[PDB]
Amino acid sequence: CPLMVKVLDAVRGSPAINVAMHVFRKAADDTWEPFASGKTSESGELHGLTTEEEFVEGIYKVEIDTKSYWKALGISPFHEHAEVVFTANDSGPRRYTIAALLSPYSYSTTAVVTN
Amino acid sequence: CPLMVKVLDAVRGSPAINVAMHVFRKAADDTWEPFASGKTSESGELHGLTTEEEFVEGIYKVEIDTKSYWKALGISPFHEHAEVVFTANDSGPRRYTIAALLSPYSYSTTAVVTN
Amino acid sequence: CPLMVKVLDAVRGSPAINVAMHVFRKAADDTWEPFASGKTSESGELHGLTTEEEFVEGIYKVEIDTKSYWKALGISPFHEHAEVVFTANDSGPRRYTIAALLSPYSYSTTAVVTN
Amino acid sequence: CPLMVKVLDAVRGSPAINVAMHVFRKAADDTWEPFASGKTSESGELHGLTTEEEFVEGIYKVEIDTKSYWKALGISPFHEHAEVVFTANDSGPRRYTIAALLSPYSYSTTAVVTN
Repeated sequence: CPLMVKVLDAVRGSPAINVAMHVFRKAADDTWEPFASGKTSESGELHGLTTEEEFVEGIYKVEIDTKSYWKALGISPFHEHAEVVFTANDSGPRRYTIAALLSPYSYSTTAVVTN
Repeated sequence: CPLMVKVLDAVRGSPAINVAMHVFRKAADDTWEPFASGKTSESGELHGLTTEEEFVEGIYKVEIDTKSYWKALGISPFHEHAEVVFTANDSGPRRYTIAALLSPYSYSTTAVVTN
Repeated sequence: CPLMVKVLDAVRGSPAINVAMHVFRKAADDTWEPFASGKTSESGELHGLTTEEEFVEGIYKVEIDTKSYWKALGISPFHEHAEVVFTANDSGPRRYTIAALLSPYSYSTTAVVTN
Repeated sequence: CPLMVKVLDAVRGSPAINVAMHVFRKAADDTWEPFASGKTSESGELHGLTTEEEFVEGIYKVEIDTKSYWKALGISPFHEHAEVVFTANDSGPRRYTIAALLSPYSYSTTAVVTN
């Protein structure tokens, strides 16, 4: 995959399953255009968001609906969502894995960029 | 201080000094209205963003310009910025400390909410 | 304060209050010698562990009893404790702040070192 | 795998490759007995540490030699190593993935416990 997202739940020690997210690409007029979306699987992963041909250099935003996830467990969380905004290489295609670790009042994100 | 932000640098083991950030409040037309801005001090903290009277219920966004911070140190980081989006004061006035821990390819953010 | 520890609770969005910890120093026979202990305050901080004169060069271990903290809240956590092992003062005296962010199945620890 | 470890580098945005670690099991006299060891692969993963039959309930310690990893990149890090101490279910076998995210002055660990 050019772009994969993995989401983990630090309260339960498990993948974060059925988490919805949307991916946007910054349009030339500096507005966010829908690009891809999906929900995580039972492994907490979302694959198949895009293809190499389609995933060109640009500024992308991944918006993860963490609030609905916590509300489903009966927890009132702090964040409205988790956002990850990045430039996809200013030097050609590459493979991006975005990981997100969720708690009700905290999240961390990392990127793994391999070849 | 109804709203304080603290930023740490996980590469150097230091406060993140002179990091710019912008705070926005979601307006009635569902656009982001600029609310406050500033830079962190030598302790990595930004105080004095707002008062109890001005900090009403609403949805707020804190945008931390992490890319300029890393670029000044010679590092091309992954994220364009770190964003924190949250509802504030929906059960009455609270005090919010937002902490952010920065690395070039990862960040964590954590909120402490006191009454 | 040559050595201070701050502990936050990522589930509740609060300082982690009344968390016990034990500090050890590696002795000449390569065993751990008990150095200092205490509990965090209502601000989640533990001050006053040592003085500049007593805090000599060496290898130190901070053991934070996170399991008792979670169990008191009804949660069976993953870790037995959180441990931080580091060399201190090997380039001369420094001030160390150790921060720990706790969730039941995850923790993060971060050091700020100032001269 | 009953027990797998994955290590990521938050400075470079990559798997942490060739990181050495040792696993210990607490002996009945409260001493740490060597149990397994290995180095991470090019994917930052270490598989094949143990088998279901051998991995019985107990207290285990994973000691990750993060200091050698950073020194190989020319960085003087804070921690001597990263330690993860846990009880392997007080209610039978299960599958454990331990993830560790490394920076020079910070690390985070999480556990994913699936069935």
